[PDB]
Amino acid sequence: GPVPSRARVYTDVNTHRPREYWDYESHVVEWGNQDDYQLVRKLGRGKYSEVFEAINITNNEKVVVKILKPVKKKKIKREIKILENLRGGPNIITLADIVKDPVSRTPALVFEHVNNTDFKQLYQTLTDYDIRFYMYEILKALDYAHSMGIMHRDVKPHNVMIDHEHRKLRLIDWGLAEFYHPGQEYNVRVASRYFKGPELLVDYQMYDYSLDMWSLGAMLASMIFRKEPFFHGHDNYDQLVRIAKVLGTEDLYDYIDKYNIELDPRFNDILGRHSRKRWERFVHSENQHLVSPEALDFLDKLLRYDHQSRLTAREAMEHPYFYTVVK
Repeated sequence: GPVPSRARVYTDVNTHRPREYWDYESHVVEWGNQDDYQLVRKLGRGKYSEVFEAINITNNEKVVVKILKPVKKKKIKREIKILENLRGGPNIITLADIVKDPVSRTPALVFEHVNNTDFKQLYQTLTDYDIRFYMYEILKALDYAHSMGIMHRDVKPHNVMIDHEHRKLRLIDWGLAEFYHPGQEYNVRVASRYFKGPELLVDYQMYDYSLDMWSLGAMLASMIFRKEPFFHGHDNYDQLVRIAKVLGTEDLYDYIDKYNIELDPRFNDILGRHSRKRWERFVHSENQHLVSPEALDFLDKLLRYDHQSRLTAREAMEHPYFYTVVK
């Protein structure tokens, strides 16, 4: 069977907590007043929820209301408990309220509002300095979450809200987040295709916070190389092949052999043999202003097959890429 794995940081944080911290099934939802909120505009529908722009008629503050769909069930209390555990943390979206929607009869999570610009438009305008700046902001959120025993599991541009006017960033949509418990086996069917770490793509269930560090690297690669998405697979299988065409097959085999993981045999006809590519291969006149030796080295240390070998969020924050960022 597979060789086990543990996080190399924040390994045992949940074990020292009161049971109530991580045993979200027992949580008792505090409810506020639904009549405080007036829906203004439907913004999106996700797999699990309908999102609205709303107004809190009390203090006239704009808010976001996510009306949760009767999904698997227990994810309601997981998301609520994680949001309450992380509330107040750096760059973590604030859960302002929980109300019972009278139409859906389901919980509606009320969040602080962030004035965001569609990442498809925004990323085209980020300067080198801005990429560094906002990456550092994301890292603050991830390190906080990880330090609190939580992995986000769905880091992607759509879940990073940026008010670019005010240089304000929030990491949102904690509905796939989980508590990290050493030795626990998790569902690999998390995250969006283009941001899934190799551990998910090879069906390795004993993963950890380092999953989010891969996702962050996939975001960074798309930003500095102006290639959206960077790893552009047609499905979850081709997704791995797209990674292997960059990182090479030999290191992929070393990774699965380390954990005594066997690839799905359907890779035999599609994976092929690929060398590791030098990152320079992706640099060209249109992205060159976003690339630097520091950016490439940082990226290289995030995008590793072996989840144990990737930089942690705190290690990332130490990297030379961020020396130019004022703090």
